[PDB]
Amino acid sequence: PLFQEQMFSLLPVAPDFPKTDFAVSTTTDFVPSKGPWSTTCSEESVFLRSFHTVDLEGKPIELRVGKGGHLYSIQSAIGELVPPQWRHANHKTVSPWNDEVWQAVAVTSDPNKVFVHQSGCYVKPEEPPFYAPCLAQSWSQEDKTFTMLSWGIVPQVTSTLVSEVLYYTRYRFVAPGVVEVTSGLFDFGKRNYLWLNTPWGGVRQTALGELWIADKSERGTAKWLNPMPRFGAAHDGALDSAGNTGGWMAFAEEGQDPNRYAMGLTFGRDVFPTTGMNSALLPRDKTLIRFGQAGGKETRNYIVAVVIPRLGVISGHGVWWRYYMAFGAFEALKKQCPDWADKTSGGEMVVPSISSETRNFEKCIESGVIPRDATLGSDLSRSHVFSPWPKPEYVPVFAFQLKKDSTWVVTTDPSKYAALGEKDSKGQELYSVAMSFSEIRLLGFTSIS
Repeated sequence: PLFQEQMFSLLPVAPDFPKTDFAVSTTTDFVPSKGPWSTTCSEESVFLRSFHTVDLEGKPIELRVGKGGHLYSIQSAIGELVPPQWRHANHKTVSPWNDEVWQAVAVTSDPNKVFVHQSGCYVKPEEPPFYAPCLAQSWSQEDKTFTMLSWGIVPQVTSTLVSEVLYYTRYRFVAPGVVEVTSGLFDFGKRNYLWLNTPWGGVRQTALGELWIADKSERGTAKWLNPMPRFGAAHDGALDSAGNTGGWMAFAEEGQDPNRYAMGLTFGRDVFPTTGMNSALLPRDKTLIRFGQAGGKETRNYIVAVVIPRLGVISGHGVWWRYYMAFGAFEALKKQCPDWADKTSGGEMVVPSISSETRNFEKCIESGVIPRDATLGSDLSRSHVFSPWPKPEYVPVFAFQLKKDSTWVVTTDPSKYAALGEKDSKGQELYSVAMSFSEIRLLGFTSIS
């Protein structure tokens, strides 16, 4: 009870805004999203919980957060705003709500270039999709705040790396049509993940076909990117630094109605305080924003959007990034995005030095969190003490149900139990958490030495 929420004491305190009067309901009972979709995979496999709220005009809108914490569905007044997850001919792998969705990404290159998603895996057409399971979640109706924890997932079913990134996600409905997303990225491994996406995403093109970038010197205005960029051209007109903008971007309907539907995404003007901050968690120049059309309009249906911040994660450390999303009429979205852009900042997820609640392996069994037949992973013992947040040099204590024999094991070494025994064509060890674990549970953190 108190242990479970102390897991979320790692993310920064939510900024204290004066509350507004509007309704928001939440459900974890799956009903099919209408969203016209291009994948036949079961949305129930990725659905975790929905949010029925309103937009800037008081009109209904539904947000569906995936099992890992990613935003994969927006049902607005004009329709779905997340790309339909389209497969190009015989791509031989399908991307079911694990790529073209609003999610956090951590990219490492220490052993090899291995991505880590908040959502899930690319799978074969006949393969059952896999998604990062929700390790812990919490809802507060009075604060309209959803706080959850998940384990990062390498998007390849089999890879050379087991993801060493935990994702702290929070959704705060702060205004009619303004959602606050605070992403927490913690690296509990020994290598680093310097490249981050806070967030990776984009919108469905047939819904919002206009690409707008806020003007640098006129508050509340944006420039229409009429040379409709293409993601991949990169610096060739499909990239801008945060300091060269007004701190936000907009995806508006194709038309001249000033009150057509639009979606706002803030990223700040790169004025967030950097002195007074660990330097290795600022590996890059400044915040980058890449955008543009990908694939065909009526097929891929994806105007890309990604905020690559100046932040990165290293071993035993964690950073955070708080941004905002707006939904509603373009005119009203343009006048309120500036204030939320000035609130977009970030820093390090500092470990709280205050005391915490503690759990044992035996204490997890008596609480029913893990079954009585569970064993320890030979790296643990009864004297080990589980903690809600990663103190310096702490590693997550996992509870795995292996697909090999349905047995339960509690360990902090997921690299041992998902090892496939196969070899990379070069000569590296292959792993797969999707083909090894039936259930993934997090008991907390502890030190091994």
